[PDB]
Amino acid sequence: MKLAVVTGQIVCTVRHHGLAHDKLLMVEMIDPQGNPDGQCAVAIDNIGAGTGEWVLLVSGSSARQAHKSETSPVDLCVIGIVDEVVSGGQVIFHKL
Amino acid sequence: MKLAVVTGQIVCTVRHHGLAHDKLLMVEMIDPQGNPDGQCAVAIDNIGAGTGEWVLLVSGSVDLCVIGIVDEVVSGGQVIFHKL
Amino acid sequence: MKLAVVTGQIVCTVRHHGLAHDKLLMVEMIDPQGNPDGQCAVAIDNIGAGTGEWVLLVSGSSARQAHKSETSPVDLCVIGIVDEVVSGGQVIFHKLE
Amino acid sequence: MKLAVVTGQIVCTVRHHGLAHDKLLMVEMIDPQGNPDGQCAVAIDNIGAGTGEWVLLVSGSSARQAHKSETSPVDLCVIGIVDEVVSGGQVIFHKLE
Amino acid sequence: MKLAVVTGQIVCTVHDKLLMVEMIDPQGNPDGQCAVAIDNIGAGTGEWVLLVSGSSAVDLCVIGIVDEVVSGGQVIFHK
Amino acid sequence: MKLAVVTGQIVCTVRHHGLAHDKLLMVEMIDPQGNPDGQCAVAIDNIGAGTGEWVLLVSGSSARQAHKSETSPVDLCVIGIVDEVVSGGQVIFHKL
Repeated sequence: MKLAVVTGQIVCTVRHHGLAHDKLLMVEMIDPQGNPDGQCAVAIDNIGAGTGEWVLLVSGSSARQAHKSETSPVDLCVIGIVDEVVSGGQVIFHKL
Repeated sequence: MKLAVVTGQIVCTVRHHGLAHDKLLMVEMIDPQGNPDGQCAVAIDNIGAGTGEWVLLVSGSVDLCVIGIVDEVVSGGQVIFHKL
Repeated sequence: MKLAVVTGQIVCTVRHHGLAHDKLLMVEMIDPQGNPDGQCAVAIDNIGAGTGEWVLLVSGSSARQAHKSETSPVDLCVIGIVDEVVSGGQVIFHKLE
Repeated sequence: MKLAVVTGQIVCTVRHHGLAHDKLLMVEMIDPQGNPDGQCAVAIDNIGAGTGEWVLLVSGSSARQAHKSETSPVDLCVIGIVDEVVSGGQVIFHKLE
Repeated sequence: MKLAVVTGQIVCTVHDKLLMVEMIDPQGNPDGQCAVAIDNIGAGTGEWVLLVSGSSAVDLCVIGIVDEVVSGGQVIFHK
Repeated sequence: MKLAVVTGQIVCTVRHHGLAHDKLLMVEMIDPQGNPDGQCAVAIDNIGAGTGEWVLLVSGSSARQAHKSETSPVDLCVIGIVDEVVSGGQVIFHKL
């Protein structure tokens, strides 16, 4: 389970049918201080995550299930949309 | 397993139903000396661990999961940690 | 998943059966700058991806499932042909130019 | 498996029921020559490893089996107390120490 | 998956054999990294092979013998 | 499967029953060239390998099966003793 931000989206008209019509998002991992580093990958989305919002990514089989089932052709899937993050009793990130 | 301190939280109202009511926690690992190092991470919690508390982490599944809350730790004959 | 470019292909007349007759493509990863890295690998393709095309790759267990089942002898599979990539609010890649 | 020495204990009043009344042990790994590695961790115990003793540890899914079965959430279990170690024709450790 | 060249064999009498292989870079030359790989296809020494990781049914497993490889519209290898 | 060298032996009088009565030996991961990877560990052995001999190890859930059954508390199991290692007709290693 890792936190990251949505930096964009990929469009693949010809793609694996097991993908249905869910969106393909460009994601970038976030460091402990709430800042985008370099780790960039593509994750499937079905909860309606937009560009600029922070999310929770899952990988491996945990991703396939979190997507649709054990058939899902994915290794990285967004399982949540972060509303906010708190550290030293001080909110570092809020969804505005 | 591994020891960690709860540095923060992550609120997710919208999330996969398979996550249930478990909370998402920002944790920081503890070196064998009893001091939070720098390797941070996200852990899943369904026990109810507060901020500043010490917990026990295990790799499950969603990779880090809290299976206990730490009351105290004893190392080479010394008490390096004890819950207030 | 991760983006990559098709730099070529591989031919194996003698190969594991779980691969069927699918094509074996040479692929090089793409960094966030829209530039191909030096990271290269071979992926199984049954979508019809050609050389020069940008593709989305899945790996590990999910790669097997994407190709067929848990018996598929692969750890990299093309699950889509890329038309455009938008990142940071700007278009970094498009089928045209 | 891996060798390691017990450097202490951990007490958890609120813990996963799977752990049961088992002891939580703080352990440091040992190199192939006797010196305690830098790597460290916590492992569950069911045999009765005391502080300072050398133990053998199992990790992953096997640790679960070792503890009880695939019902427990442990990833590091003690499967034996080291009576003696002999590496390269030399005794680098003996319980009677 | 990844390209490699068979450079040895491991025997264990104490069917499926173990091969000694060396990885190939995207250029066509072995990078120098040597590893073990299970082979049930029947690959011999000197033959280029296709290796797949996490091959259960352990780590490295042969799944194809290579006849040819094309990169930038250039044949870099041919049986 | 990984190659290793038996660099020693461990004795555990008070051990886990599942471990049967098999010997516990020290092994150091090496490449098919003899070069050690620096990684060392202890594996279970029901075959009959001795100090100095090269062996083929198996880890993970496979180790349990290779040992006796699923109820086996092991993660590293020796499956064979290398009789020799050739390379273009040259014997890099030969069993005594």
